[PDB]
Amino acid sequence: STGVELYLDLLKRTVSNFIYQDATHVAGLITQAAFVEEARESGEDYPTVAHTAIGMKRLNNLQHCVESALRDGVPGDVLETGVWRGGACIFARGILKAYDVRDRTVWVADSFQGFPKITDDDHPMDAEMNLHQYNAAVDLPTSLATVQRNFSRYGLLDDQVRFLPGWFKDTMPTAPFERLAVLRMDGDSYGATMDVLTHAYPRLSPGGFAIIDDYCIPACREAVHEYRDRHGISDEIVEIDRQGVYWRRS
Amino acid sequence: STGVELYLDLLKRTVSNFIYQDATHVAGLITQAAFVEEARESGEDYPTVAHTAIGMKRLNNLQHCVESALRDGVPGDVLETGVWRGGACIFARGILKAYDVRDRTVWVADSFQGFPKITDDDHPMDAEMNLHQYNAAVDLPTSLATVQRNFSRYGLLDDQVRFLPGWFKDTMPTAPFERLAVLRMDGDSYGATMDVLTHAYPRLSPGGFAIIDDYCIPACREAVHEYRDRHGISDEIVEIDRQGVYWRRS
Ligand SMILES: Nc1ncnc2c1ncn2[C@@H]1O[C@H](CSCC[C@H](N)C(=O)O)[C@@H](O)[C@H]1O
Ligand SMILES: Nc1ncnc2c1ncn2[C@@H]1O[C@H](CSCC[C@H](N)C(=O)O)[C@@H](O)[C@H]1O
Ligand SMILES: [Mg+2]
Ligand SMILES: [Mg+2]
Repeated sequence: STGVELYLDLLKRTVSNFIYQDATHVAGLITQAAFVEEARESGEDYPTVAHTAIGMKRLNNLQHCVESALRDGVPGDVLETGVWRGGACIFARGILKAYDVRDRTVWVADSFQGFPKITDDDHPMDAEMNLHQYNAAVDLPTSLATVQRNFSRYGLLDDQVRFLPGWFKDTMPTAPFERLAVLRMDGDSYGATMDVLTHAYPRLSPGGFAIIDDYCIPACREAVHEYRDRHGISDEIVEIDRQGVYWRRS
Repeated sequence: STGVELYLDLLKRTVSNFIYQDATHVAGLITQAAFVEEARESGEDYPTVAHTAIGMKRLNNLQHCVESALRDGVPGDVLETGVWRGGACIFARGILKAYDVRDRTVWVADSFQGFPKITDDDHPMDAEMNLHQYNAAVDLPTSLATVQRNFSRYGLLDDQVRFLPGWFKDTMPTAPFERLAVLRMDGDSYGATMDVLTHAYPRLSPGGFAIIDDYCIPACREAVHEYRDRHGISDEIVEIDRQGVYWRRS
């Protein structure tokens, strides 16, 4: 292992807290608080302390996508839509740091207040789930100041990290990036997924990667297929674990 | 920063848990449980979760000693006597890993049971302190299995980590190492300090480093000066923080 490989390996173990192995919140299918290795490996629990919930397999995928973009010269920035405590974006900034990339930015997009209240404008699948009801139960609302604090703890808060605070329907249409190499979608709902596919995906470079964290959620999957059908996109959907998928844009 | 620099910086922040900032035990001079940056920076608190209590200044010192030994070709292994949860030894193994050193071992020596019960044979200053009284209060007893588990969480449990379980009086005289480049002493008491100086210091290479973690403790300091006087050692004692010192062997 090289210095770069050791750093990024440790960074994944740290943002997912394989190091200290924090308890999970009890919610959904998780009925016990105990840390379970298999659950954290595949991002299936609700960490009380860890900076990301996506798990090792999805962290490895993020690494693969960013490294492939760098290797193949795919132009553009990295955007995550739905960041919680910021761990996946911290890792993305770390990847760029490890390779001394100074001309790409990590865009950190969130409401910074959890899921929105449902209204009559919402998709029926989103309204039925009503993910807003779980905001407190899994400690979802996390302020911009707290996320910035978290970046600083790893020594990774700098001018190649830019924040996009607000609802995706407000922030995405005129977000000030020109091109993306990796677009990581992690907002759970039909609405959040469709917001970002509509308004950010057209800026994803050929050869860039589109990651859908929440493909196991029917509402998210619905938006993915509606959007792909609308635009005639047939790029192979590849599974990462039991929840997430990605495709590479041809 | 290079990959090695990034890895070692993160490893120090992780073993001391500047990342998640765990509470301290309320013991000694510490009257509040809250994480205090300045206390963790100088290793002055009693972490509830972190893998080392030595703090950032003493971690930096250990890095300096190991890197200097490597740079100057000082032969030998690294030994820590008194390891608690193993974080300082984990860091030492990480330094060797970062520089792809394959021919040096980190020796991890502890009772794995905390401080010993005081007997009539103990030095009077050790009987007066009775450090055994504090074992449970700061969660000191940490089994060999737990320490091995901790190494494995960082991906650093391999055949270049060797364990010496037992009281130093019993393990040091015939410990199987031949030469040391760094001898890190962290047992607090006159007895632990004298046992290790007596039985391990003669194997410290010229140009090697002797670190005394607990030099602020009068009983420890007495052993240090008694030993140095007996052996005619006049190498400069260099202060690290409010607790620790080191010298480099002529
Ligand atoms: N319509 C919307 N606009 C902006 N943010 C939203 C949103 N719907 C949900 N979110 C945010 O989406 C996130 C879902 S959880 C994200 C997990 C994170 N990627 C990790 O690494 O663990 C939450 O932070 C929530 O506040
Ligand atoms: N005589 C003796 N023999 C063996 N181990 C001893 C000892 N006296 C104390 N110890 C051990 O010395 C350690 C003191 S605390 C060590 C702190 C550790 N270096 C860190 O990085 O935080 C304890 O783990 C205790 O079990
Ligand atoms: Mg998700
Ligand atoms: Mg000590």
